Amino acid sequence: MEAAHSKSTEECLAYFGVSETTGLTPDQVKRHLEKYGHNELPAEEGKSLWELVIEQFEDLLVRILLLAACISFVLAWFEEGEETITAFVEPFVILLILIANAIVGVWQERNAENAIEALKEYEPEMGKVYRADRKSVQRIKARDIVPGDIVEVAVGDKVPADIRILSIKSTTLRVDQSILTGESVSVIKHTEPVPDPRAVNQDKKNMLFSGTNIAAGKALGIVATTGVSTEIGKIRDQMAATEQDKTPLQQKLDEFGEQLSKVISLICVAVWLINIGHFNDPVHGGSWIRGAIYYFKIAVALAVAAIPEGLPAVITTCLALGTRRMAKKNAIVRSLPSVETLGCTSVICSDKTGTLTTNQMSVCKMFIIDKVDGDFCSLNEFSITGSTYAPEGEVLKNDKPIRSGQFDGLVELATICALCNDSSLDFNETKGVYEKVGEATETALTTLVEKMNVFNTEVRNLSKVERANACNSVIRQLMKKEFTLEFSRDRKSMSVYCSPAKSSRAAVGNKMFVKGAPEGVIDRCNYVRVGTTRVPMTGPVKEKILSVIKEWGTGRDTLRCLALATRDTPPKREEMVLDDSSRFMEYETDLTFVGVVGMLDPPRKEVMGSIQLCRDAGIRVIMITGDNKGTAIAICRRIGIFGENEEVADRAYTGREFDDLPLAEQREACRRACCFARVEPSHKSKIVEYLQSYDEITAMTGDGVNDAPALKKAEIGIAMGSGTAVAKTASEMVLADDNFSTIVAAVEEGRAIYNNMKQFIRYLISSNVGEVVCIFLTAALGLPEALIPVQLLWVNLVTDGLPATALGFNPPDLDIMDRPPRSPKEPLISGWLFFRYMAIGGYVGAATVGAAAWWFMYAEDGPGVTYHQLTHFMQCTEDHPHFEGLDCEIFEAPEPMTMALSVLVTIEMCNALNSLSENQSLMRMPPWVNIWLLGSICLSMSLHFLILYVDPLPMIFKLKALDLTQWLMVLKISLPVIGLDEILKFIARNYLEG
Ligand SMILES: C/C=C(\C)C(=O)O[C@H]1C(C)=C2[C@H]([C@@H]1OC(=O)CCCCCCC)[C@@](C)(OC(C)=O)C[C@H](OC(=O)CCC)[C@@]1(O)[C@H]2OC(=O)[C@@]1(C)O
Ligand code: ALF
Ligand SMILES: [Mg+2]
Repeated sequence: MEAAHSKSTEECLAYFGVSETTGLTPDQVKRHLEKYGHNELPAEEGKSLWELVIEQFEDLLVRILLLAACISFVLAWFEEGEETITAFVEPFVILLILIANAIVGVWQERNAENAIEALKEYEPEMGKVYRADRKSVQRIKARDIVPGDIVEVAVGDKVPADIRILSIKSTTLRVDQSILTGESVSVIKHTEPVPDPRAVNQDKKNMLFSGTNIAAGKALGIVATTGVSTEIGKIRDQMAATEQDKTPLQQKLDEFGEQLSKVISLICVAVWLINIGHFNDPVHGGSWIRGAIYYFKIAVALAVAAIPEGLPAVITTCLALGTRRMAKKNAIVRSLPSVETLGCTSVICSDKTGTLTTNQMSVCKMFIIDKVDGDFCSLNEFSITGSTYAPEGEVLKNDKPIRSGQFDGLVELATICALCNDSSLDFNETKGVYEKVGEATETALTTLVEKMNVFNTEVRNLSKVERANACNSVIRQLMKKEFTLEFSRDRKSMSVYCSPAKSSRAAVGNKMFVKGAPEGVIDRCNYVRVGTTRVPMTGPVKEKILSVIKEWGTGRDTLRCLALATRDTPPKREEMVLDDSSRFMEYETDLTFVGVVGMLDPPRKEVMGSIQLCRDAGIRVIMITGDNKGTAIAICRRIGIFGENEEVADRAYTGREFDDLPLAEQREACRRACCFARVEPSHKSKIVEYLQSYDEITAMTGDGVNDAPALKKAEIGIAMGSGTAVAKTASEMVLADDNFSTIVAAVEEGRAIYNNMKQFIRYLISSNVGEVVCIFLTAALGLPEALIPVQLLWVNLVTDGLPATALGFNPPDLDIMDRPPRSPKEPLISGWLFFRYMAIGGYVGAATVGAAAWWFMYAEDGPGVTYHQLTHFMQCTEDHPHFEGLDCEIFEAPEPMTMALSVLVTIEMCNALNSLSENQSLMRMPPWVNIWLLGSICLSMSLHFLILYVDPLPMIFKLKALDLTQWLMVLKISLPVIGLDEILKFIARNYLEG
């Protein structure tokens, strides 16, 4: 029964047809269970050991490489016996890496916890229902509960289902709805309808929600909805499925691979319309099976030259290193691809409670009565330092530390805060911090008493355990708490009946201590306390009191104000009915106003500066909280999201106000407003979605269960170290430091990493560009196989795989955080940069094929085969009366292939120096700055010698150890690749933009 909150208790019972006293008949339970199902949250486990492997062979850059891998296995069988020394080497390596990289993508994806499983921890095992089966309450499985069931909940119990409250047995029902609102403050419930059908969870005060727990009291109700039809079920539903998309860099890679799949097929066709003028004369040298060998061996060698293999290993290497760095920075990363993204962040959606604030209620302002003289009334206002529950702070009178014992009004004020209090303070010796025991708004009073110390008790010598309730203990030694009249909705206050320590059972020195809402309490005050004296409550006095209440309860302050009063002449204990709470307000009449305490959940000390750093980095921060709009806007002004005098009429909406807006204006409000309050879990994820509709990478940070739907939907989910398990599992990153400043440092790392990532991406891609131009020449110009795909797999993975990672340690810019966020749709290769790598690509491709022809044309230790008689590389064994030369094995010699590969390696080592910077000369930008790059080139050149020395290495690669003769020509062809790119750099920074 949806919208049961808008209906009466009678209408809800009539909806399911069930008596409140008897409950559902066993037949009704049968029919309802078949209709609504079991009260369960369906578990999810899509990530298996099998499906993850299947996912690996789905990528476009993999299927092409896999397709070429299959072919390679076929074209390796067709081989003679003169060169069978290398039988199946190519099909092995091409499949080895395809598994070596696919086994990595699984190891960094299956290791993830289940947010839903953590969410189901809020599902109670059992539940108490009232069936027609028997009069006594049955304790059944919480899953066997059906809509319409009569359910009883008690204090400490975890709510089993979404319930429309029928009757409250206790005086009040206090409920902790932190999983839906993010606020652990006890919510007072009732059994009256909530007319608004569009009401949010914070408005449904007649509803009990599954997962939430009864903080205090006992009540009966009827089940509205079960399973995923519940509010916690909504949270569950928004955390399933492909929840997360692809990294903006991976989108660029997929864009590259998409065009690559179309151009590779284009080149293979291109080398077909040119090879026509030759079929006019046949040749009994080879049929279709022998004439197609050169057409498919170049089709698979083209993909190897194009696809930048080894890059997933380089990226993974670069990401793993950054994670270790940020872990020292106190940021724990759960998702590697999110590191990259974090940098491109433009908007940061932040939770308020627990994230921006300390989640510890603190009395920051309080005032008593100074002087009352006729129509004049002055107040002694005080301010308190400290943002936690620790007894560590100072009472300030106009920014001056003054003891509270000197003020008699503060003495009795602290007395009420200690006596009229069901909560207490405790020091967790394990965590080493002070924790609360009971209501947070009450522990704030306990902490206040300790801070004040109105009796000047020597507490600097006491331990942290004793310090917790030291000053509070002393106050208990003066007045003995007889009984307490608990809180009630009609009264909006609470009181305690106290008696002087050690006295007769017939004296008359008892007192009462009232605490509650300013409106109700002060109205029941007929007197005013000045220190220890008492004066009657008058007009000007009451106005002066209420004025400061309104100034503290609203505006820049906006604090939860509590009126504190005492009844100096309490009624006789014999004439007071304690079993009836309706008479408690009468007992709290003719009061004496003492003072008012103002409390708040204060922001963390380092938040304001952190947000400013984000603004300087061009990153806006939007608060999305389940708390009220009053405190939300107030905090925003404190931490600098809003100006102290800035108008925010259209820059701050509630979830209710946000839903009233047309869908067009909702989307615009996300770009305008920076504060959203009193929201549901679905609202947070909806705001994130709207921001993502503007092509914006958005970060979400929180600590509660209600944050999880937005933590997942956002690009970067950020959790707090002291946050919930549900929040951590749904986040990509966790702040072990619990500081917002950690996020800023992490973004700085994210930006710095990407710039280095952006470098070797360009470097490896440009490397693969030149390789394709090389293959394009040999297939078109007529030259034999200059480079085989077996060699290229060792170049792009080892030869170029090391300087690539070495470019991951490039020195970041000093203005890395003084520059606005980069565009998500920013191409890595465009403009003049595209012309550079195209010229380099055409250079590298010509430097390899050309060097291969150097062994034939401009040679010295090789044959003098001219350009004309080299095109017919095939017609040498079948054609001699027309073509007379030397040998036929010269075309497949291990010297022109080694000559071309040596050039390729040398250029890349030089191109890596040109990849250290984009538009800066090597003179102004010293290549010896990157120490890790120098040691990488030397290591790369060391393996280039190793593969030419140790005999089992140049065998499978078909290479010959080039002497110091042909090696000198390399420094005349490969070396001047610096100047080519240098000129392009000079023009780019002089005729475009420096
Ligand atoms: C690496 C191998 C190269 C040869 C390749 O095929 O990639 C092309 C192609 C897919 C693009 C091109 C390549 O185009 C060519 O270089 C022409 C090739 C055809 C001539 C045959 C040789 C004689 C990139 C590589 O070339 C530059 C270097 O000039 C740049 C860029 O790529 C990026 O920005 C990388 C994004 C991760 C892309 O234009 C990209 O397509 C677009 O979607 C982008 C935005 O991706
Ligand atoms: F802690 Al919140 F919205 F402020 F979940
Ligand atoms: Mg929170």
